[PDB]
Amino acid sequence: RSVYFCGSIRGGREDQALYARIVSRLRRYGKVLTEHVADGDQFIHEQNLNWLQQADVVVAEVTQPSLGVGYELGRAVALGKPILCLFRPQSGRVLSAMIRGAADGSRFQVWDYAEGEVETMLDRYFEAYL
Amino acid sequence: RSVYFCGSIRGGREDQALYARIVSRLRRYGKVLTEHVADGGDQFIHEQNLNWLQQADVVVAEVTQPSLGVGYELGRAVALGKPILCLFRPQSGRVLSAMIRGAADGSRFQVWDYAEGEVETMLDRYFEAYLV
Ligand SMILES: CC(C)CCNc1ncnc2c1ncn2[C@@H]1O[C@H](COP(=O)(O)O)[C@@H](O)[C@H]1O
Ligand SMILES: CC(C)CCNc1ncnc2c1ncn2[C@@H]1O[C@H](COP(=O)(O)O)[C@@H](O)[C@H]1O
Repeated sequence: RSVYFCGSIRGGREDQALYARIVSRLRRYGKVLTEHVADGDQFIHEQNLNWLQQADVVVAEVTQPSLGVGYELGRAVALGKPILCLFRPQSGRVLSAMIRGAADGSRFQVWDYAEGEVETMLDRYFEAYL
Repeated sequence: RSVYFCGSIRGGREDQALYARIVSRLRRYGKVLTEHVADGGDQFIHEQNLNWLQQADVVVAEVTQPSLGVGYELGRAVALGKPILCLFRPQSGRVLSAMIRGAADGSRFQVWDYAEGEVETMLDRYFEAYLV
């Protein structure tokens, strides 16, 4: 019922519009805790960690390399959160071996998708596992 | 005694020469588990690195170039309780991730801004006086 969404901010805002589409679709399946990703660092880290601790599921869009997104994934793994990572191969980038290599059973999943299918992919995951 | 160094790879290799200098200087204070950063499959890479991280006495990360892997390593290392030094170079023109700078917490997670010419003496100082 509570969803933590990860997406690049200071790693770059190229995929901002897509993050907005992702958040909007995630709302059907839960309370999105991290709305800001779509739209004082001490405060932000604490606020977000509190949100992460209370989240039922963690969704990250991992196309744009980001320290913060990586960090949220690492903390989430260590909190035993179920994780879905969405990556876009058409971008031409190669996903971090630490994110792709983190894939493990149902608990940590990395999904490759084409941009126009992001909502359908989210529907697929939540129907199947949530 | 053993040190785990994090540096961007697939996030980009812009700062590779700085990674080489850091690894070089870290070899004065312990064995570096992750020297390859300064130069199987993703599953193997992840497991190998995670095993090294779990046994590391200290984690050092250069955090100027944004990187999923580096972030991930810092997240896993925080949960494990490993002492962390992050090195950020502001002359890059970048603003460091709020989740990295905000993670700073006493002796267990430090975030140091550095000028590129002083990076070695910064590492000397950390191991001399800022490492519990
Ligand atoms: C008061 C604000 C909304 C300030 C703006 N700053 C932020 N606010 C909320 N979450 C953030 C902020 N910066 C980074 N994050 C989190 O860290 C991730 C982005 O990391 P990055 O900035 O290193 O690329 C996102 O998934 C966010 O959840
Ligand atoms: C064909 C390649 C580019 C292979 C690189 N494969 C790798 N080998 C060893 N460690 C890695 C590798 N990729 C990521 N890492 C680790 O994760 C961090 C870099 O992640 P990044 O690729 O998301 O920037 C570094 O601190 C490394 O310790």
